[PDB]
Amino acid sequence: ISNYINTIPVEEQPEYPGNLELERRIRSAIRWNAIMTVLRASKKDLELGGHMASFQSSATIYDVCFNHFFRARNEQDGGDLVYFQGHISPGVYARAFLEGRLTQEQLDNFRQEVHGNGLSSYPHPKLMPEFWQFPTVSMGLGPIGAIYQAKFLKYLEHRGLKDTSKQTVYAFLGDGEMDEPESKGAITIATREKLDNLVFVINCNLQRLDGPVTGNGKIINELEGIFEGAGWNVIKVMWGSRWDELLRKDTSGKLIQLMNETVDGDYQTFKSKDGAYVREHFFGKYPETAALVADWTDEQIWALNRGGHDPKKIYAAFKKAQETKGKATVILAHTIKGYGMGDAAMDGVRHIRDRFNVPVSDADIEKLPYITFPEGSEEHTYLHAQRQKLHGYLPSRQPNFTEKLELPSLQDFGALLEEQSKEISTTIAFVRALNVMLKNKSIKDRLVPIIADEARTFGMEGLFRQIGIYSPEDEKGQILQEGINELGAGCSWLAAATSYSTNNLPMIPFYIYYSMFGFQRIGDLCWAAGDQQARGFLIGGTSGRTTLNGEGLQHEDGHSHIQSLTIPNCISYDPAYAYEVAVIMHDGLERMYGEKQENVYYYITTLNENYHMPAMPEGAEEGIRKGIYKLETIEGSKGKVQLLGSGSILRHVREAAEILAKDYGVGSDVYSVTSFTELARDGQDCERWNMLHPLETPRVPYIAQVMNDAPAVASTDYMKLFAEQVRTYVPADDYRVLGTDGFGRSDSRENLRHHFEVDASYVVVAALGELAKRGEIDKKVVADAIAKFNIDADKVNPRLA
Amino acid sequence: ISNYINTIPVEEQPEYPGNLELERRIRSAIRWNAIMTVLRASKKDLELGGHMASFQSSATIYDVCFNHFFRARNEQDGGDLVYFQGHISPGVYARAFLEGRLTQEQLDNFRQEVHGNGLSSYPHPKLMPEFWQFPTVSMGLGPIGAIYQAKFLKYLEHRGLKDTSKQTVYAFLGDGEMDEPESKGAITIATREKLDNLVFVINCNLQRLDGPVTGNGKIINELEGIFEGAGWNVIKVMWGSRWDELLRKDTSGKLIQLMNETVDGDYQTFKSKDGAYVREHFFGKYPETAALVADWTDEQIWALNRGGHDPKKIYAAFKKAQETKGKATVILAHTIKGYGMGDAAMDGVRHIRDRFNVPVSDADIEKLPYITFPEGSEEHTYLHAQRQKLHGYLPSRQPNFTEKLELPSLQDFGALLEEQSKEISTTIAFVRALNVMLKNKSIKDRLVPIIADEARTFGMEGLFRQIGIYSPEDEKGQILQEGINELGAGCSWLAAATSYSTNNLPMIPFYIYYSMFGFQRIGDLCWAAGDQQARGFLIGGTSGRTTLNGEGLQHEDGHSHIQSLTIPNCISYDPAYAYEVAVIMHDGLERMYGEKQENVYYYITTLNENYHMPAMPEGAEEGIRKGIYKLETIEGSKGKVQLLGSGSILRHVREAAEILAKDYGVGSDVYSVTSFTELARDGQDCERWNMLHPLETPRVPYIAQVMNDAPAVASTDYMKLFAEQVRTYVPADDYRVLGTDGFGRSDSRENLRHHFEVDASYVVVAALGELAKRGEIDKKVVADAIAKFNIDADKVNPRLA
Ligand SMILES: Cc1ncc(C[n+]2csc(CCOP(=O)(O)OP(=O)(O)O)c2C)c(N)n1
Ligand SMILES: Cc1ncc(C[n+]2csc(CCOP(=O)(O)OP(=O)(O)O)c2C)c(N)n1
Ligand SMILES: [Mg+2]
Ligand SMILES: [Mg+2]
Repeated sequence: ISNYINTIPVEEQPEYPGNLELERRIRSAIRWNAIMTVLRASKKDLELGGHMASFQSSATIYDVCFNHFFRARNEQDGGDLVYFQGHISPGVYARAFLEGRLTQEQLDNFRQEVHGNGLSSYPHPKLMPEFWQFPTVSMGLGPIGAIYQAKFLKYLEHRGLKDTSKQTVYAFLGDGEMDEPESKGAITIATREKLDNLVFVINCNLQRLDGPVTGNGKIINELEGIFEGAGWNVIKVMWGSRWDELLRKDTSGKLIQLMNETVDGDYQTFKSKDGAYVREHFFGKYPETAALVADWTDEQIWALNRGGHDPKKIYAAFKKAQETKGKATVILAHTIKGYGMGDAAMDGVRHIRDRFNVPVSDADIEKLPYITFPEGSEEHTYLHAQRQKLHGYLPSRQPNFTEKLELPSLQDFGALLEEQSKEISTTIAFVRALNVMLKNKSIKDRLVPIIADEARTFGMEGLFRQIGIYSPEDEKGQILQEGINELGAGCSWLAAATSYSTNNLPMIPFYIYYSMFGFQRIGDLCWAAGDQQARGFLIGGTSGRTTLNGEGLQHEDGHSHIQSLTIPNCISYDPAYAYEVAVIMHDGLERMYGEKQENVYYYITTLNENYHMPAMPEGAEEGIRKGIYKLETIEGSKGKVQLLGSGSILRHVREAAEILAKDYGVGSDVYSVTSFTELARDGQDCERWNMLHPLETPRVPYIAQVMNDAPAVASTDYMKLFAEQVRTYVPADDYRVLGTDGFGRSDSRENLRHHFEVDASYVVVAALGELAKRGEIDKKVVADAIAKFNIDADKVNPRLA
Repeated sequence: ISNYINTIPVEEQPEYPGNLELERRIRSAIRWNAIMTVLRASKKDLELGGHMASFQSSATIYDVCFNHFFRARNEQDGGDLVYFQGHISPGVYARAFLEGRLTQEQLDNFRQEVHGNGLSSYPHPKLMPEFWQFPTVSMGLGPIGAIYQAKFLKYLEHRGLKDTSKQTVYAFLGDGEMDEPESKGAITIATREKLDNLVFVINCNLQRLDGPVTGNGKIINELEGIFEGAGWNVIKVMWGSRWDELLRKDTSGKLIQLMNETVDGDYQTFKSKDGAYVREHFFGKYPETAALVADWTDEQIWALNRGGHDPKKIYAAFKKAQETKGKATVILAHTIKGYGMGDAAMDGVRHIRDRFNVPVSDADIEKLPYITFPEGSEEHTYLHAQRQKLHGYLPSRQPNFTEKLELPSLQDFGALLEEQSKEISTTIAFVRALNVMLKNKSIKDRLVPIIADEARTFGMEGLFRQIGIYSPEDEKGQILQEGINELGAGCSWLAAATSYSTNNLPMIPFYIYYSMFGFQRIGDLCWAAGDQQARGFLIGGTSGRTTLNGEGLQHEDGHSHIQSLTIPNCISYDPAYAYEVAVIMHDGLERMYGEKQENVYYYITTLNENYHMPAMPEGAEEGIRKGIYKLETIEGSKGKVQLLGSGSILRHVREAAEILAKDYGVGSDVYSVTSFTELARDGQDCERWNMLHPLETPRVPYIAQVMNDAPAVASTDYMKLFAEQVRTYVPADDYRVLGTDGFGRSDSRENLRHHFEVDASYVVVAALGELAKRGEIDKKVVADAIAKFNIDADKVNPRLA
């Protein structure tokens, strides 16, 4: 930690290149318009919300960047990737409006988007696909997402895919937000990878929402200490130009001492006082300091500003940042929250009008008018001249990539569609499908396999010799190894999954990890990924409650699919066979990176258990993609049931079908459900359409088109709700669902499958139970089966176990 | 960062207090038993799993701690809180067995616990309620958890609730694990809070699973750099005692330079070599360094040890940490991962027994026998004598607290059961309920309100003046303000929620935050909380997709209940009325902290929307707890339906009921469902039991004892699945569910409820559609309703919007 003063002394401060007066004129108009759209929205009294205080404290920081640093998307690259602080959006809208990119009607529709011509509260690409790029409102996600975006840009350059050398990634953060563990939890990575293309801009106004970050301390010093410790280049923008003279005359070094010794809370109090309270309480601390302002008017004292409000001090920091190589830079900008709002945190509106000399007359002020700059005006000319010199306007977004890829056909996955000689798993099938893709000329180098330390666990070691590990094992290595960092890996996956839009360069990521450490551990990023229109593959390996058998409670995943189904644009599958994995992966590739360019990402749970992999039934392709298909029918004269299974449990329901036929003469229709979720969604869509079209013939859910009315039983390696979600659409009178509800524990797969009551014997008992209720068989028949199969009818519900 | 040598010079370390020779015999027997345990498990060929290499590298560190530092639970406090590294559990089980706390059968049942007398793979209190205490296998969670546990202990002392001054929180971490953002993301608060009762002990063997953490770097230096920068006291345990002579006589300072410049990758290669290699490649780098070992034999050079394996160096570090005040201490212990195994890292184990001189011939080595110390033996006596001096054995856990609390009665919440004067929200109801508890002499001071910055948003700012904010706003403040740090707030919540077991001092936490940032953002911690048997309240404020209307996509929560239902021991509720909030909170209090001491925690979603709060219907209490009750029946001669709602949407379902009655002559039964999830679980439990007892009287789902068979419609502020989960148990032919599937966006509550097709008009159309389907009404009526209510039947599915 250094002295509590600017990192760059005036003598080392470059000359400011812009017209300060004209820029203030433009900046004031932007400030006014941002305040007007929020105030107009609030006038509606519809609890719309929207912030002003924050943007007021950081407007000049952004202004300097828009005028002299921010490079817009161009023919060569996607420009600078700016992670705009979420709640300062009204300022971004205000500027875009001034630039003529947004209309007054859209501003008047701030936070009212349902009808089409509105603006989102925050940066939401899904909602404004041609405007916003990075979802930053969920604090903490922006800093880490930006770190890996910067790393990914280096990756593209190192892999020879794209020269991203002219791009800088800017993460605009708040000091309070740095408390989120993901904000500083990964900063050493930027040092390890020498991310000199990443700039953290922390708005240090010393306050969070309900108070100061650390009133009894100095967060700017805490921030400097840890970022410096993490190897980052730290630039503190503490004081404005007015202080330069005071510090130079400060021969006793007492001013610096006073500055150093004052804590955040104190500084914050002076904030609400006056030029005399300051001189008395701040400067008045030491005669050496009090004597410095002795010859100063209380107004000249109160005129001393924080560095984050001085274009000159701001420019110096961003310039130094862009010059620095070898490591990332963090700019700690000292600002005043709710700057120039005084009374705030029509008299107040008149105050800011006067305060920033806004060109609005007394006659119009009540109309809460938006200000614009006429073509031909100095402000209009300058505003656009600065942007054009920087490649245009930002933020802006391109929803689809331009190139045409020559994707592998399903037949290219032919070997995976055949019966397998060796017993393998769906994970081995996944890796195999990856290899098929690695042979496709068009996308082979666009593939981005991602691992979080463990590769051997997922049988990925074989890929290393083929494509290598990115290690700028060299800068040309293709696989991203992020170590024990699921969030960081997800952020690399996200950068890769959105490269098609950001850099107009489609990249296809495949991140495989322990399924339990997916949505459960990085769920907020997964939701943000949906917002960012990520197109990629998330592979939840070692999935299923009873399949990762020895690991126990914090590893056994019987619910990730319940978490994944909450994301609208995530397509989830739980295949049982290798050929299903092939079909599913081929379809995803086609949908996401083929002509369709569907904004959806995939989640496929794969297993670590080997078993016989049969050949794909001819014509099963569509059913596999839709989520279900009849595997086969077993004859039985004494009854008929329908059996459903997915993942590693399907082969157990298949065994139950043979037992049912063999021991009870009960035949059955056996279905492989590759996706209970896609089926549920299809069912919901049909029922929704039916309800909205009362005069039309009811549409039939696909699952109802595939199944019949015979009593049905479903068993899965996930909690019952996974299969129970399609009940409404199952055309059978009876539908019994078996599942792995309850906490996992360590055992053999056999003991776990019996414990969670999802094995063959339970499926059989469940099937017999429905047939008995129908009078097709006697109840003593099921009571005997229960005894026969060594089933404890009275053991505690596994959910409670 | 400092030189790559021990922090404590030999001339500064204290005399080792223990019997080194006796201690190594005991340590060797533990190492043996740990390996035997894992080897016998693998022999079973059941894919059970289990690690050995990690505990081998940290064995000596734990040994010194067990012999001279770890305080077991005692009459005065819970002893030292040790977050044992998850995968080194076999070593903990090995010592426990040697202490006579575990049986051979139990060791023989390592990772086979489904039938009882077995051992969990990792620290899981839910599975081993009297042994383990803190779930640490999900890496990254142990470190944040520990920081907040230490802070909570300080809190108990400062609040005058318990003298926790004699307790130390030890977090045993892996160096690879430090890559998880949660690992270092919150270390600055240990400095902010001067947590000198916290010790992070990182095993620095330089390797994660599949490779070194930073092959071309120095993680120990990286670690030292950021922790030192964060204000922590860093103690490096680099080299064993054999290095002291070499470092002492090296007047040139070249050995340190060599040590400093050598990277992690090279140090690791040396480990796979021999003395000759080291002499040439390491010492041979410089003449001065070559000269230090020139008079040494290759064997003597090969014997040079890493500090973390030297009891004297280890002891010095822990003793010094014990003396450090004002801040937390990190011990960076340098170790060898595949430490004795060497070649490994049933007879090849004779190499391990040889090197550690284990008493067992190669004749009984294939039998993999366990080693025990007979009562009276020098080893047995020393083992127990050391533990007795430290108050006993650990880990150990007490499942229930001993004291009896005088909980508030439901009557105490009587004001909340009456009709409210003004329109309030369920969040205002929650705060009012908290106030009732705050008047209870028994639990008022055991309450732990927790917020993450935002308090005003949740109307919590009023308790700020009565009970204060913890700020060691003073050291007696009751409210924990954790800033913008949901994970941290969650860890404080967990520490509080488990104080009943850890310190035999029940504390009742109430953590309120934006519901979207609950399970979605800290879901892995929530799962671990269940594992840790947390008893507390999670309050998801500003919940419901359409109710936090202006916030949009990353804030509008219509799925947290779908995430919360995946946790076995989390009880979820979505109340609509203030009296329901009261009944639920009181019941939760009684269940968790009353004589029942139920191991469950609560999740209640509350709202920021004000509306009329009616009085509780007489006798509705049990129904509120169970999940559903009939609000009222509206008469109608033209038809009859059932209408269900929860949270903010219930009042719109009631409006629909009036419309149907008044405009269409359709009568109805209106139900408020406080918990669709609890109703679903009850139904699942009933059918499970039923099918398991086929000849017995069938149990009827609670929801089927409330609803009848008229066509039903349900609507809530959550995705359809939240209400559809009870389908199987609804005693009706038609059960139409409306929901908020799809990403959120900004608009008025009205516009959002129409967009998400969940408002009164949609409920009416859904109900009429069901009747038309039964011919009880013309389809034209439904079509005209759709027209009247301005419903766009061809609007895109909200899930896809
Ligand atoms: C994960 C998450 N938690 C909470 C919030 C709610 N929130 C909005 S603004 C705010 C405080 C902002 O403080 P800071 O990050 O210091 O930025 P400032 O507005 O002062 O520039 C909070 C907590 C959020 N957006 N995301
Ligand atoms: C969140 C999480 N991700 C992955 C794993 C799987 N895992 C088990 S051991 C291991 C590596 C451990 O390395 P380190 O933390 O350096 O400890 P060491 O075993 O070397 O002492 C990993 C990634 C886990 N337990 N938790
Ligand atoms: Mg701030
Ligand atoms: Mg390690």
